[PDB]
Amino acid sequence: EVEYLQHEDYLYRTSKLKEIRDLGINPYPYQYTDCLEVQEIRNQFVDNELGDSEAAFRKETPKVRFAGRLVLFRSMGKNAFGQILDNDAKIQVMFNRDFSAVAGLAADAGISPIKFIEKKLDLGDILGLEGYLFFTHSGELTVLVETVTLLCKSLISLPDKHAGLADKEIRYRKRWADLISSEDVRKTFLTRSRILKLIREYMDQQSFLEVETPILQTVYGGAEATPFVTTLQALHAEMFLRISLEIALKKLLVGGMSRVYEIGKVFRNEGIDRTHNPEFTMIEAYAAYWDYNDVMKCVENLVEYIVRALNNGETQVQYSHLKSGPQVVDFKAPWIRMTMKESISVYGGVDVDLHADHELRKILETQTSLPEKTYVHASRGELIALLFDELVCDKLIAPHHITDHPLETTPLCKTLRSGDETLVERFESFCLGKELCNAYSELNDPLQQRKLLEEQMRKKALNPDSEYHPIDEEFLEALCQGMPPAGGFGIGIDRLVMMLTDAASIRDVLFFPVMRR
Amino acid sequence: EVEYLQHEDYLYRTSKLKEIRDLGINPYPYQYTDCLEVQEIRNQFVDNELGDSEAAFRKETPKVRFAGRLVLFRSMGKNAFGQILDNDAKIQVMFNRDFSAVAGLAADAGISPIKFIEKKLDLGDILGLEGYLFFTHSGELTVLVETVTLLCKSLISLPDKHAGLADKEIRYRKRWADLISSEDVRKTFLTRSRILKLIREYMDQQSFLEVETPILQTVYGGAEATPFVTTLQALHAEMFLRISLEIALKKLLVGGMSRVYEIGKVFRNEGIDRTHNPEFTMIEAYAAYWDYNDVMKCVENLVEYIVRALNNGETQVQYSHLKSGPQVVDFKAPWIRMTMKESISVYGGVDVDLHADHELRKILETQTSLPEKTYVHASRGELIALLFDELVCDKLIAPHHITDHPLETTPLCKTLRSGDETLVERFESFCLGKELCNAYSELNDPLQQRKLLEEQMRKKALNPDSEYHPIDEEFLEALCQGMPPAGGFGIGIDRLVMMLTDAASIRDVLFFPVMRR
Ligand SMILES: Nc1ncnc2c1ncn2[C@@H]1O[C@H](CO)[C@@H](O)[C@H]1O
Ligand SMILES: Nc1ncnc2c1ncn2[C@@H]1O[C@H](CO)[C@@H](O)[C@H]1O
Ligand SMILES: N[C@@H](CCCC[NH3+])C(=O)O
Ligand SMILES: N[C@@H](CCCC[NH3+])C(=O)O
Ligand SMILES: [Cl-]
Ligand code: NA
Ligand code: NA
Repeated sequence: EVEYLQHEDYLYRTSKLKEIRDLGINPYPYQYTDCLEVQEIRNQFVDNELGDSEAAFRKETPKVRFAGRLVLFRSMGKNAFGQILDNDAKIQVMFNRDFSAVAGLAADAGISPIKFIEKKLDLGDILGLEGYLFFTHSGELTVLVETVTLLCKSLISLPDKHAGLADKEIRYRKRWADLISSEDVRKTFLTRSRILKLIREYMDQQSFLEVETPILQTVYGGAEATPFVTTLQALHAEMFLRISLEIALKKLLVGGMSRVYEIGKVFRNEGIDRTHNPEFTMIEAYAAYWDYNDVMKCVENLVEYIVRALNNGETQVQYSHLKSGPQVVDFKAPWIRMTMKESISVYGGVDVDLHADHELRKILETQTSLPEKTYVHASRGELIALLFDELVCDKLIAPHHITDHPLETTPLCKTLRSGDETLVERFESFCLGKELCNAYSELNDPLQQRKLLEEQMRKKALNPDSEYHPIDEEFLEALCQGMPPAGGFGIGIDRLVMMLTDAASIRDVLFFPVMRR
Repeated sequence: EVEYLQHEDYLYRTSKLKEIRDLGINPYPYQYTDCLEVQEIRNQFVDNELGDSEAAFRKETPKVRFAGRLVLFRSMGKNAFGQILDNDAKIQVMFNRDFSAVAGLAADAGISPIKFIEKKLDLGDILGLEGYLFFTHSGELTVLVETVTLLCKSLISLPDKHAGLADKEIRYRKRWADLISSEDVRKTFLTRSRILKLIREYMDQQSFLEVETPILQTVYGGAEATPFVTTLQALHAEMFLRISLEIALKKLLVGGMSRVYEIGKVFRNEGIDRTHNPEFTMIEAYAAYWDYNDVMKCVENLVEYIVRALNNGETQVQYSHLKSGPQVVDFKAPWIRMTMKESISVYGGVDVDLHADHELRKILETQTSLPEKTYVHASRGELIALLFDELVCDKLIAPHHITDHPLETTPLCKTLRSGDETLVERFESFCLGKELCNAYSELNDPLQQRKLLEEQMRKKALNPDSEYHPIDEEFLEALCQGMPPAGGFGIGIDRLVMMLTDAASIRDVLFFPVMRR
């Protein structure tokens, strides 16, 4: 049920439409040409020795044309004052009974321009303003309006400027009301767009080529996640939405492209929380002839570059929403490097290699809240990965690279070049307690790759709930063609944006996050 | 059934893995440090003074490191010559019995470096090369190799050069093989990446902000297309993949963002042909206070800019694949502009407003192959659009903007400012007989918007093949909040890429196009 259709404001505003048309005025006209942005006007004349209001009345000061939403209005008799919001910038306007005209309002109309402005316009209407600049004596840049043009008649009132909890929840769907009302929300989303641009700048300077690969595939992989499934009618075929970019980009390495990246939507059909939306944006990037130590430098340099460009060359950022209180994190490279084992000793208090497997499980029972089913029959590598999750991850506030993970954690990474085949040359980057990056010395031994994908699914099929996952033969054939040694990474871009915009929730960095009905 | 695992060449290549490893050489090593690109090497010394082969043997010429795939090889006794392919650039290599060492091959090994190169390496292997540059007597850039490093032992041969129908059809799946064997394929996809980068540069310069909006939504709209459907588990909810970008971006204009664009995947669950893939890339862009004439200029200027950047300032492009023979088209702005009615006269030979509806029907009956069901009861506006489809569209070879479409073709556009409410301020741009762009003076009268969507719903209720499609109430509520007058366009980027890379099919501009099983 659409409630506003019976609201008093909607009925009152719509009844003005016929009145305005009867005056010969189109309430939804076609353009407003030669229209400067309020912010460009500010930048052009704020540092400038403009006249006072009487100079504007004398038409001696600069004449400007601009447009925006009427967000404040006060009638003062012969004069009226208002505020126009244009694309995150505001400017004061002044209407005068003698000076101001309404476009399309005939001289022999039954209503004066100033009365039209008071009675037929409303807060929320979009207006085109042409007039003369001046400074109030308080220094407020103001426009004496010579001609006002109605550009859009709004039919509901402005949103409440200061949302309580319930209004905020609705504005995650009705995002336009958030963008109208909140300077902070507007700035968050402008910064997000700048971050995406800075990423492309950095990768391009490093000679990576940006590509696109399919979201809809007959397979899925390159991560551990439940997929979305859909039906292609033309071929009467089930398709998956990709859970990662990895396999497709690796095929491009085989194809001879030495440095590729993609910034794209990936889809994981799982739970929704402060750091998880089912549709999210990743960059994956791959450079032939690199290993994971090369990738580590690329990832920290990328993030430092973004932060410096946003914060006047500074590398420190304030984040306010951790349960432990406000933090300052420094993204200056190099970030801290630790092995997973080292991080469990330093932050967890457990030297993993001094304990047998049986002793590790007792620590998990006593020092964590993991259910017995999680660790009762897990392997040594799986137990180490669990100790990290529970005793370490939350403590990684400053930027950390965590290196050398158990082989169990992934089938797509080479093992340690030293010969230790129980650990892989993987790292995950953490900041503010949350995972930010995943990177490998990429596996390109086709026989070893097949064996790990075979051993993975035999283990994955041990759980009766994991959807069966057939081996991606096309990928193995591409590796037989020959993939160069390579180093690759994947960064959750929404999470990066949260850290850099002081966003408490991923819902704050997506225009339209997934919401309950 | 994987055929190559039973092929002789797979046995031959895999059998060398043990032999190479028994010599202490890792066939899949971890990196190749400080590796220059062959293109960068060519840029630096091709147009430069360089020594001859004897200078290289004296180690007086520039020393370089690079890597790539061995794609030609010929032994001449003590010398051997080959070609290395690195990301669409090639360089010749020379090996010599006394000068060239193999990384990790011991002196007391049982095989000589030259014999290892001849016998343990194969075409298709990925090699790291360190050596000295020189020019052959014929002037070809060559590297006398001081050390070769095996970076990847390929287990299958280079792709066959003899393409057929069966061969090239598999290449659309096994794209890595296509990329290795075909310079034209590599250049097509390199050009595609440049086009995307050029679009972003142009749009950014016009002050459009790049945004992302969601692919997965609870509604679909903004085009006439069958959607893909999927299921979001966490909410037990049916979702649609978007069929266009339009509604989400319009909501951002309501929110106060003056100029936005998105380059994103959209999904239309329909048929496959030379200009349709179910997943394709669109740019949509919206500018407040513009109309369709402003957009027309923006579109043709955007495309002219792209063409000039790719073609050293020229605006003419050759396209080879039309049934009418090769064409030259000129993307120079301004493009030809005609109304739909004018184009039916100029190209179709019909002057529509001299004819009654029943004469239009009789023209469709006798001059086209449309089934009678399509026109026997169609409205005048629908008859005009069918006359354009059948008698005009294929003849629009040079770039055209076709303006002022019947109202029936879309519910999202303003009618003509002249007061002719049977036509809308829409244009579609055509080149080489195909639609390139769709653009509007955007409809922002909420009452008129609801009326047109209701009329569409009433019409679709009569077609038993289409399921009920509820009106988007959130979109209508945003329009009530108030959208500025605006102009928007959507361009099919894959079709633009086809036109600028002389691609016969959309399958030639997607790395992994949708393929029958
Ligand atoms: N559902 C999700 N929402 C947001 N970011 C995610 C999600 N799942 C994973 N990520 C991010 O993607 C990266 C690569 O897996 C992770 O390190 C994490 O930052
Ligand atoms: N299935 C498709 N594949 C590729 N491009 C398409 C497809 N459908 C429409 N387009 C492009 O999208 C634009 C907007 O509808 C069209 O002008 C056309 O260029
Ligand atoms: N596909 C990985 C990112 C790249 C990992 C390194 N190859 C992920 O989703 O986590
Ligand atoms: N949504 C349109 C493109 C924009 C049309 C102008 N608002 C389409 O898919 O064709
Ligand atoms: Cl509250
Ligand atoms: Na016929
Ligand atoms: Na129907």
